[PDB]
Amino acid sequence: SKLAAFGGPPAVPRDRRHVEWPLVEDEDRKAVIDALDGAENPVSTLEEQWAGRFGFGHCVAVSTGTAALSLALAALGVGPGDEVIVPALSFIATGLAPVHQMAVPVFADVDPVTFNLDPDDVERRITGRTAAIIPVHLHGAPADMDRITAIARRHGLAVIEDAAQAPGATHRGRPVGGIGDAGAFSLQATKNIPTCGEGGLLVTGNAELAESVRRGRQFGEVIESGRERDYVSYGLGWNHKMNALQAAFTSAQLTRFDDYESARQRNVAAFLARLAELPGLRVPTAAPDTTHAWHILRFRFDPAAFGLDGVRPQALRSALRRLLRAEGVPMSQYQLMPLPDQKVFVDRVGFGGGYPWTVTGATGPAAGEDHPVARAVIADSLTLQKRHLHPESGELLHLYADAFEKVWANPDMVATLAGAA
Amino acid sequence: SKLAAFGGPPAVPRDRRHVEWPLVEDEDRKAVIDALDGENPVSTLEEQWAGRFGFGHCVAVSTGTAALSLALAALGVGPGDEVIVPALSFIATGLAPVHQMAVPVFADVDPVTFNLDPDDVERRITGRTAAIIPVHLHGAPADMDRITAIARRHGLAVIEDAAQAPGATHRGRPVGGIGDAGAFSLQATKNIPTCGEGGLLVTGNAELAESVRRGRQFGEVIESGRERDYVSYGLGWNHKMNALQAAFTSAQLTRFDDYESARQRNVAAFLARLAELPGLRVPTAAPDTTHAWHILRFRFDPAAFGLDGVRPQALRSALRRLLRAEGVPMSQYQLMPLPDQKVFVDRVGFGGGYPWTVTGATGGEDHPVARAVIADSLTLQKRHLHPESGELLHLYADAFEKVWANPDMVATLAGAA
Repeated sequence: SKLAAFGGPPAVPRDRRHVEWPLVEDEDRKAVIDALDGAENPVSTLEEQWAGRFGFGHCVAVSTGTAALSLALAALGVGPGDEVIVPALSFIATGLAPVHQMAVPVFADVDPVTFNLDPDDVERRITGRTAAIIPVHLHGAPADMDRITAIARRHGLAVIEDAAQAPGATHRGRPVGGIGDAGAFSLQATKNIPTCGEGGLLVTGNAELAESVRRGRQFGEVIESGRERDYVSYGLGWNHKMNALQAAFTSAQLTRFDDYESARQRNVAAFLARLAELPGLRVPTAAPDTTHAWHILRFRFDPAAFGLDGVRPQALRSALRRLLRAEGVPMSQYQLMPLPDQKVFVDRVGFGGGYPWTVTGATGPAAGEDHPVARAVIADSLTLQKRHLHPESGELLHLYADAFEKVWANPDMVATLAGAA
Repeated sequence: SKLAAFGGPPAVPRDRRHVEWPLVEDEDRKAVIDALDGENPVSTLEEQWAGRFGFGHCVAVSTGTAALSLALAALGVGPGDEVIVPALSFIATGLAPVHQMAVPVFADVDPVTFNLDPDDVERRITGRTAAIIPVHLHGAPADMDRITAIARRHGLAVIEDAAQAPGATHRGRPVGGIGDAGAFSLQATKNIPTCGEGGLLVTGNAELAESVRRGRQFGEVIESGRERDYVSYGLGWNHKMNALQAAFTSAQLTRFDDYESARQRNVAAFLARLAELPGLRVPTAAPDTTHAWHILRFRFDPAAFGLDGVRPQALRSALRRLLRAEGVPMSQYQLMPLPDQKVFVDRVGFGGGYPWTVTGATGGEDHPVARAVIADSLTLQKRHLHPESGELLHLYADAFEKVWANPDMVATLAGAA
């Protein structure tokens, strides 16, 4: 009954807080060992299975989601002198991928509710140098792909979807990743369809684009089923290969995806339904005609609902974080600043001597407007990560909802803590 | 007995030919499984590797290529800089500068050591040179006396590409630890393998290590203590090593010197037999070094077969054919010097000629020794790495001795259309 922050019993007991993700089964361990003793290519098997499951024409497995993005940019002819529009609220990889291919990232502000890049702001940041847009399906919510693709067609721009956080998500019934020229997925251990470590997938309907990525991931060489390696390279490449063990693991995970996905959708829906009744709590939503993957759950908190007029949203954010964490809900932030505030994008040194910015002459202060929506979202939001992804987390999320309802039953204390902070 | 190529029995029976590499034991399987379900394996490997080879710092990364590029970045090498690399090399050595937006400059190699010739390095230095990447190619330490002297005389950095030479020494010093930094590649094929991909960057300089540590993970500082705040302190990549691969390599490393002992005995006995054959040059460790024997490259003299004035490639092809018929998997390793590769000829790079655009290198055939070595050499890869391959290598020697007992037939093949 009484708040756990002040000695009371926690709404979530300590022995019920731990969640293993990834969820490793014996089938996963066997797949890994089989791949070890099978030194019949797990990587190409995963490529085929991913493409088959999600209806893509081509799938190229690579080291990371970041490499997928950078290799896609290269395949689409993006490089020195080119600008790539990316969201101001994002994982840093989306902003770095352009830099990795010696292009300049340009940051568009996001939507206050979807948290995805605002097509209207995208349009405002187009220049003669713009070559591509990387819409992110942030947190699992598909971006406004109708508007983004329309803008791209008008200005002759490439579109690469960053679907790292949105496997299984759909836009007008279409699998994310297959709407743009190419789509990038990340198979990191924290992801909705994980690998045991690092991995990435690049998908596309374009055979030439796929071949470019296939060569680029292996020093520009052509590696054939059972032909001797001649070390002949056909262009600039990297070592962006995916490990076979990690590929085999992900193939095993895919066999349970549909079941895990069903559980997540049900569990998250029931969780958000309870939190949505709490005043000044905005649960995350899928935009109309899309489905959310629920990789991360971001909640916005309105001070008005606690009669906290004229006090900073950050003060309420802190108060709620302290209270909810004490009850045993591991509420976090995800990104402390918009990407434009990150040192790499402020200093604009890059590889050295200001490159890639030196090419465009964008060494001085950042062109265009600030990003007030990204900043506002960060100011008043907390996130839940990981725990809700496990198919058996139903009871845990029930206890989380207990904790939220409990915190909201003490509005006077919230205001006191927020008033002090 | 008769040559297999003309109907005789192969010197190497087929049931003897296959060699498992990597050599996977139950301890390797357990290490991988323990990694799945779990002292982080990456951190553990870093400590273990630094400890074995006496390095001040070890930073595990995705690949040997990333180790090289991150090292360049840490040493302040980038746009407008040139990096001298060998003309005979795996392509990754030439690409690592490009990946950090610097220009690779190719120096010719020594005809015996196959390593970058300090005499030619000296010629290649310009006002833009910032670093040298000596390769310990095939497992032979480069001339580190002269490479380090050149570097220190000219104010250049040195990054060793030690991918092919783990455990080799130069003046009793483990390779990797002599330059400003050293890079290792972990692959299934390497002397100390991983089950997939991996890389290690070693250095004595703490700040250099920290730079690489940040650079491999988006410029972030990770810790056991604090929650991940996603604050980046500069330009980074995703060049993380996988924990499973790290655990596997840790297990391999504990057995490394046991395997070394067998490997070194086996190769020495093999080369001693071949060294007796006229016109066959066995590979050697240079003075004050040991050889890791990652790849065995042999050069063949046409004069020994009375083929004076005939293209060496003709002898190379005849020997390859006859030896493979005996069951010896003789190969080439690199068909051309790196400068001949399309990436380095075209100089398009990322696009618009970068990185060359910055150095002014937007504008003949060179590197004669690298070409000569490729023209008359064959290699053995993989099979000699296994500790149990002693008898196999003796079968290979039987094959070489058979071929060398039939010089007229070698000459006939070499001279034929």
